[PDB]
Amino acid sequence: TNFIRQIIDEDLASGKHTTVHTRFPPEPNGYLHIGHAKSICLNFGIAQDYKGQCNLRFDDTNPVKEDIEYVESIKNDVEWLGFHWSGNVRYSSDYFDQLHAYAIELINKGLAYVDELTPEQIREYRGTLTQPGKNSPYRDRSVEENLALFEKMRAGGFEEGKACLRAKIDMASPFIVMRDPVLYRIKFAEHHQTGNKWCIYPMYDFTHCISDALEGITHSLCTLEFQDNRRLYDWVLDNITIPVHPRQYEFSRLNLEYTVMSKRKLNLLVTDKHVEGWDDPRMPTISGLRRRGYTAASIREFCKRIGVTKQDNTIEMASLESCIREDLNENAPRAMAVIDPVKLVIENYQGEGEMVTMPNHPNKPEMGSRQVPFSGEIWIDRADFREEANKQYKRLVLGKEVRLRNAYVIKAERVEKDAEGNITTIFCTYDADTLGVIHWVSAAHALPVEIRLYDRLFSVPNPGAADDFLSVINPESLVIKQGFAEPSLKDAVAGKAFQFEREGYFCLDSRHSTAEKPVFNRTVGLRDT
RNA sequence: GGGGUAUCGCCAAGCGGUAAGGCACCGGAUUCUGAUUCCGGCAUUCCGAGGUUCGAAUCCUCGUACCCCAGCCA
Ligand SMILES: Nc1ncnc2c1ncn2[C@@H]1O[C@H](COP(=O)(O)O)[C@@H](O)[C@H]1O
Repeated sequence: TNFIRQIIDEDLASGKHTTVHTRFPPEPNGYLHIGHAKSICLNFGIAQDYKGQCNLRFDDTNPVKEDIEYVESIKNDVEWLGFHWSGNVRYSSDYFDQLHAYAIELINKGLAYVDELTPEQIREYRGTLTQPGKNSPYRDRSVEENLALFEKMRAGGFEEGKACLRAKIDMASPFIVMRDPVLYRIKFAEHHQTGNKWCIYPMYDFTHCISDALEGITHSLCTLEFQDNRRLYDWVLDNITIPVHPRQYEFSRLNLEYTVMSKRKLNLLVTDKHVEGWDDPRMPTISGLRRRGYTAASIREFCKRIGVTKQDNTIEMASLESCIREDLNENAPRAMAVIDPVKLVIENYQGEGEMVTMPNHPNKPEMGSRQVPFSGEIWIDRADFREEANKQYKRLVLGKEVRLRNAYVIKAERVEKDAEGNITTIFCTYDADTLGVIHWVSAAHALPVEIRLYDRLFSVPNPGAADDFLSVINPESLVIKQGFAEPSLKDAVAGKAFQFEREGYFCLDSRHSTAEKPVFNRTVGLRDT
């Protein structure tokens, strides 16, 4: 439970409401991101818990920043997280003729006027946080003139910025938002839904409360910066003929450590090509987290864990990662792949290679097993051989024996070095009856797999508070390796997370993989203690 | 000037009757993955100071810190 649900239980109990109707209203100017997923879980989760409804409304009031590419991706990510909206997809532009009719009501009541103060001047007249504002010389025009001027606006007779419609409230209110907030501005820009029917567009504050009213939203939930704005929400609805009055409630937004959530900044990363695009596995977008190998059930668990409060907060990645780890430890079929490979040849090996049965899940027999090829020339990962090492080290030192995963206890006998003191092969004996572990891949039957080792995109915990967050990108955000994997990984479907034993959970990247050359993204690494 | 918020390293419950829970961290058991599982350890004290009470993180002062607002953006 959280404060919002306690409000909703009060409301039901008092008979204030009989059904709850919430809504998620993303503006289509970018891809959704883990912050948004907190709002999706909240809004759609309350709806299904209370057997209520939840609407998806595209808050498309600003044409010059929005594009149709984002409306289809947003529907796509909302469904992928596992949620569905009530009825049809709604759009603020559905209400464009309705909002205009309401603007005329406000004009006819003398509670709104066409102002002609330039964009610079309205700021000059607005006052400051300590000094009250002052009235526009245009504030007292006749209802009759305001109607005449607003239709001249609607019919594009005024240039952009040369006129706007404003609410007539109080230029000395301590709420800066109530100092005659603009209701309409002129934008000669094609809107991705209404084409060029309109060249006056409504501002967010006017649109938002009338839309919620029209859809019968019982509780508009949004983030803490809209607390002052609630005053204009209630003022608009108290001054127009509307039969209902939704209440707005605010919870704090999500801040994840080591990433930037503003869509203006994410957009710059994509635009200036510092990431592949919105769904790059380093992006904190929902589609990026999907390509990285996250599961919609892991993000719903994240939502569950981070709480819903009024407290400002920054969650450590350790929480996000904890969630995906728990999911994938349960559900990921195990496999073997070597990321940095050095050859290990068993000289004692008699034969052309056998087959060992490997479990698909070490603690869950139910997930079955597979036959993996064993051989004399295997591949091992570099860090698993040390020529000299102290007792803590339980991998292959040149003096002792290690078990190969699900195969033989081998015993280190002789290294062969590359001229630059590097080593090139290790020579070992194997005990024929032996069934400190290391993973391995039969060189003979190995599949070449590209591996993308992903790391946090930024090197500072709060890259947003930096004078230029771009200069604080982590250059090792992605390091591409070429390794080898057991041939069963030939049947990996994109978006099925494997646990590469003693490395991390990895998933195929449909965007780069092909046949013969797969590309595996590392979702997350194992808890290296 | 106005609107908000203070409980563990990060998050969070608590609604006058004696500080939950999760992540991270530190042990120690068990493991053919330095993983997983188990077991245990994690806030005499709740931003500070003062007052009410039998009893205060909860109530009442009076401070202090931080967040948010001056887009014709949302
Ligand atoms: N970081 C965030 N954490 C939680 N909710 C958010 C966050 N960013 C945006 N939202 C919510 O997402 C919805 C649409 O936001 P927007 O994408 O700015 O139009 C609103 O409910 C916002 O309050």
